[PDB]
Amino acid sequence: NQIDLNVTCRYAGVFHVEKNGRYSISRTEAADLCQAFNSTLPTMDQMKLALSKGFETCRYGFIEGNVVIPRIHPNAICAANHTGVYILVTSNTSHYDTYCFNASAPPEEDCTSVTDLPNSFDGPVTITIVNRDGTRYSKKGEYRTHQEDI
Ligand SMILES: CC(=O)Nc1cccc(F)c1C(=O)O
Repeated sequence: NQIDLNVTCRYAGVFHVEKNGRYSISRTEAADLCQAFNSTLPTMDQMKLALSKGFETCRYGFIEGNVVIPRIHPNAICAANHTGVYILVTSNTSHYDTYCFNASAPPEEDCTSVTDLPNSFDGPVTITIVNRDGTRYSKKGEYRTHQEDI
């Protein structure tokens, strides 16, 4: 019973979380997952400010109200060469990665590693936070409050 959570740098408190190396998070799960990091789904304004500080990914993830990819450099295989906060318009499917916003994070680029999952609750899952530099933090618990996400 294991969950891998790959996390990024935080940019103005915003970060990306990919679960189990594939698009696998529902919108309900995403809010619960961010809550475990004492975070919330970013607003579009928080995500735009993160982008301006250097945040970009090549993965769709939830924010409040939409599924987006923040892009700085045009790349043909990331949001069809678009820049800015690219908003997913048409998709058949519901599972993506998520973005989270931690208001207590530093104001600009924070590329230190994540070393805690501070607000997960008691549970049976071994949750491992995987940083881009490979460093890991694991803890037994749960963060999913909706049974349909389990
Ligand atoms: C203060 C701070 O940087 N908090 C965090 C940001 C992102 C993810 C996290 F788990 C945390 C934390 O509080 O450990």
